[PDB]
Amino acid sequence: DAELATRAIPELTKLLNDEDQVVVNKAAVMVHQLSKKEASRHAIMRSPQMVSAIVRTMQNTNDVETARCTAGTLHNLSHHREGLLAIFKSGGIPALVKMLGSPVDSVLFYAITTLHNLLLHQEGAKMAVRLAGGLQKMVALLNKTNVKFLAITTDCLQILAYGNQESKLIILASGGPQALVNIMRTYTYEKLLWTTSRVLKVLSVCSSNKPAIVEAGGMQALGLHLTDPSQRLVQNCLWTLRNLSDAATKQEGMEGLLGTLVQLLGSDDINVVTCAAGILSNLTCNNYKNKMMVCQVGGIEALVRTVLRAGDREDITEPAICALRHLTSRHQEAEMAQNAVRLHYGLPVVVKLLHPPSHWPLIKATVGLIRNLALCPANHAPLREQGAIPRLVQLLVRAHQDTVRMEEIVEGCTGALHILARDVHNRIVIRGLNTIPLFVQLLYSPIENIQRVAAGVLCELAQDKEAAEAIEAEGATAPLTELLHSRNEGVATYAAAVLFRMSE
Ligand SMILES: O=S(=O)(Nc1cccc(-c2ccccn2)c1)c1ccc(Br)cc1
Repeated sequence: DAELATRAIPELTKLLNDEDQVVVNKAAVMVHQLSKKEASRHAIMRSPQMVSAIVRTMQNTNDVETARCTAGTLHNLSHHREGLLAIFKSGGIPALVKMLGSPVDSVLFYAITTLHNLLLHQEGAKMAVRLAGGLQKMVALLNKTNVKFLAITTDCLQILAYGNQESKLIILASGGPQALVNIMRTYTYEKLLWTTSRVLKVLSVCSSNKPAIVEAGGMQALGLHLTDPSQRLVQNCLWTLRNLSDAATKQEGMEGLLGTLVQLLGSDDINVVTCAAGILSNLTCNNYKNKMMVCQVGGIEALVRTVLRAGDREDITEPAICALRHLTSRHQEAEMAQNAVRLHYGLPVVVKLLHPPSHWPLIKATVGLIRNLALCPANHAPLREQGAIPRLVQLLVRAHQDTVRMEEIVEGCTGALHILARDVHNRIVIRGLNTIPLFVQLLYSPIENIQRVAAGVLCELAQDKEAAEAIEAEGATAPLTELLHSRNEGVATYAAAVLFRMSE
């Protein structure tokens, strides 16, 4: 069987080396229609004699029936690791990519099939096509229409992406993302969407290029398939949107995407809820154009319940607590969003997350959220009767006695007593825990924003009579008097307003 070509092989090599571009064309066809034999393709393989001659004849031809059979051999040889090694050694890779510069898809399919098999098999072939300029062509090859073609070209761009930060920018340089997301908002085929998603997912793991797909509409197109029945896909369409969320904060025309996300917060896979609660956190950090869209679709309802699903788990807790904070500061439906937390029974599950086993970053967002919630004074009465002002004042000491920075809490944990002191009974509860020496201690901090919220909870506290008969001791009727000269002005204002309500 195979003992035939094992000696007839060197014959066909010589006739390939000939000059006449007809005694080499149809001669190479003889090699192909023999490669259809798993017994004798082994013989073409085992001896890498013409393995160069096939490669060499490919990039030195002008007839199309040549390349139809020429590269087809290279395909029909990728079926075993034995052959792959020969194709790399024979310099085929910086030549197989030249066939990507053809319109005849019969050549292109046979070509990109080999390049796919090499990457997901042949070691040491990544550095190859990276340098044969194929990163350009593979992108520019995303004009064709044969679903399975673009489903392979996108995958060959995945391996050539997960690795070097430099291989991506070629994709960022020539159409790339704007031609990529086109494959996501025009094609029904499922496998191609998943293959394309891993590309867009990999491209989104460095802030250097994240603001490129977003301007290309990547958030919009990726929002189309969030509901797609292929669950093995949506988990890629989500991790991408979580990384991208640092760019669409200042982007418009993206509304309905949120509406499909706020719904997913009550789904089966706890994975999706986690990434979904994160997608809404960074899509809200400083932008009251998305916020109002989240509220009028029941965002607060969807989040309090989601905060209540887990509780002890913190992968869910942070991006939802840190979300509700964004939906409770500087926007139109502010007061309503501060109300809606209470009506939907939020106050408990919020103050509960102050207590352990919760760790520091969640406690940051929670403390900031309680400052936010206290703006509608209806929220004061429960927080007082919820066991909150204590665990605030202790957390402050936990972050104080040793002075993310604990000082970032000392500010927010005091600045939440300032929006809490605007209620009458809470000023007694603060006064009751015998804390006035600590707020006075804070003023001496020569930092900055800590100066403000310190005097803030004192300025609110001193409106009553007995605070003058208390803060005037301990050592305040002088350090504030040597603070009015502060460069910061809201810091000076507060540092003075205390000094007033003390004389009479
Ligand atoms: O608790 S944070 O959200 N930390 C934190 C940690 C990692 C990332 C970010 C972040 C990334 C992108 C966009 C907004 N945020 C914030 C925070 C908030 C305010 C201040 Br002042 C300091 C830290």
